[PDB]
Amino acid sequence: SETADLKSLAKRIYEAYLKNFNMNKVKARVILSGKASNNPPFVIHDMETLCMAEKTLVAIQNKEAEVRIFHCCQCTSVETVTELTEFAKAIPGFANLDLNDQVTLLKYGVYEAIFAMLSSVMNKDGMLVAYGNGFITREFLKSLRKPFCDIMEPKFDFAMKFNALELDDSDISLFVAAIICCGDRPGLLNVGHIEKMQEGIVHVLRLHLQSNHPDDIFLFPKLLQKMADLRQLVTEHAQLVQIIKKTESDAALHPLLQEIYRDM
Amino acid sequence: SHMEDSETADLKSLAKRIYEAYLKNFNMNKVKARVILSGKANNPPFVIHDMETLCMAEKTLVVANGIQNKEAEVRIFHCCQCTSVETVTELTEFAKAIPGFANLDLNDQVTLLKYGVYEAIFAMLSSVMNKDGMLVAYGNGFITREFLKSLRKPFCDIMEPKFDFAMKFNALELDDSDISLFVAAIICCGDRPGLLNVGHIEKMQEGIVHVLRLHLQSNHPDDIFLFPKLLQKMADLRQLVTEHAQLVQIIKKTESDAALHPLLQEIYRDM
Ligand SMILES: Cc1ccc(OC(=O)N(CC(=O)O)Cc2cccc(OCc3nc(-c4ccc(Cl)cc4)oc3C)c2)cc1
Ligand SMILES: Cc1ccc(OC(=O)N(CC(=O)O)Cc2cccc(OCc3nc(-c4ccc(Cl)cc4)oc3C)c2)cc1
Repeated sequence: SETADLKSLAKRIYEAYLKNFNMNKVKARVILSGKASNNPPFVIHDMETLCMAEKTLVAIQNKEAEVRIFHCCQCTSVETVTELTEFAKAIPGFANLDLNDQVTLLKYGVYEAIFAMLSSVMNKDGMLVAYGNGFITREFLKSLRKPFCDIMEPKFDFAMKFNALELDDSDISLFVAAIICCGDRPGLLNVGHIEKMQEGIVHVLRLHLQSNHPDDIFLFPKLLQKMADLRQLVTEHAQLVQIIKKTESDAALHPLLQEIYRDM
Repeated sequence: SHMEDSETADLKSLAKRIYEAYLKNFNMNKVKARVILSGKANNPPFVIHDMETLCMAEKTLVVANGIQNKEAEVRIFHCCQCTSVETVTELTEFAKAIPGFANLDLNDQVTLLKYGVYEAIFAMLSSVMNKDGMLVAYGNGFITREFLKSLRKPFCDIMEPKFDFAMKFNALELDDSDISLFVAAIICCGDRPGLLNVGHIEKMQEGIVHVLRLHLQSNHPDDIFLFPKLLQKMADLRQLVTEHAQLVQIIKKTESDAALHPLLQEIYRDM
């Protein structure tokens, strides 16, 4: 056989994902379903609960509510960018790429990966925040003033469709690997090397989905559509963040994130 | 002499709480407005100075698809009502945060805001005005004084008196900590008609005016006559609002396609 070398590569990527991401789907669903070791998450559903959560659950406070949330979200994405970087290094072959291509892959890959994985902590009612110890409601976010109320809703729309696919962490680990090792990105020096790397990852992904989800043999095609959906979601997100930058006085953007967004 | 006693600590505490309520409840304040107006903000506000720039700004800064085919004068009137309705909501929340206000009879709270909101609106509107124009659309737009004057009657006559007031008001060089107190004093006014317990409001007023006087002396120790100058401004604001109500009534009775927001009609009712 020649399928053992791929089933091996699958486990290895899955192990790198388990090692590198504090939050994952199994952990999130244990919390969301109420099967946690201790207490249910603190629900942030209004201005009073937000203030409570700010003092109690996370380590600025002077600003408008919308800006304070915005800053909190940037703290989370900066954390996830770091985790993704480490995960990428642990993907067999990624470290052998041209140094600049490695940077370009992560620059253009991270937000697609972020929103794919964020789905794991989202349900129709809201999402986990503060290391799984908080839950901010979807309707609270929608009750904020424009343009802040428009930011997360499209992510909820994506997540609900993404979550309908009922992927587990073994599936998501490979999907995220496929997102990062993508030959389509602009400014790539060695596209050939990346295309071949991608070919390997997408092959293990298809095979893994076929073994793990025999009840839907067309899950792989469905995931490829979600991949296209993610690019558009990220394009839109970049636009929205730039509107906040061009119209909002007290809303600052973390310098690492400024750099990621730069020259998209 | 002597260390500060608990009485002045209490007055200082009240001034601080009111100032805090003001920063919390008004997105646009004087410091922020002056940063934009002095060009130290970065995206320059869109300048509205003619019919073409008005059309462009309606496409980018507002989304009223119901006003698209109306006369420019009327479209602007509609946009101004959107802003005023927003400020009336902000003022209500600000008022509920003024210590003592929540303890007033409930009907008196609504009466104070009814007769107090437009004086407060035009006082605060001075913060977003200079001699050439005013910030609109949350600081993202700037409509020129000249353009407003170029509109047909009665529409050209509405904003100009406000610009005239603002120029005089702004020459006082008040900051937000002064203005928050001024607005608190406008709202908590015993001389409004139809109050159920005037005595209660007079006691509240007296307290706020005292804090205002002392804050002004501490914040502007160079200008001891600032407090009486502000009392004069309070009278000028009352007259400005009477004039505005009248001008709006002219539009109401004479204009074919100029409608009034239902909340605004209620405010203007029996003034
Ligand atoms: C209002 C608003 C503004 C911007 C938003 O989006 C972002 O800035 N980013 C970030 C980026 O673009 O890089 C996208 C993003 C990435 C990863 C996670 C994320 O959401 C995490 C989150 N965390 C909180 C939160 C945490 C603690 C408290 Cl006390 C309250 C809320 O709320 C939310 C939605 C958002 C979201 C909401
Ligand atoms: C022509 C005209 C008619 C009536 C006006 O006055 C009012 O309707 N009101 C309201 C009331 O009496 O309740 C007074 C008022 C209160 C608060 C703010 C305010 O002006 C804000 C403003 N906003 C615009 C504007 C915004 C976006 C675009 Cl695209 C174009 C213009 O222009 C202006 C002067 C006016 C002003 C101009």
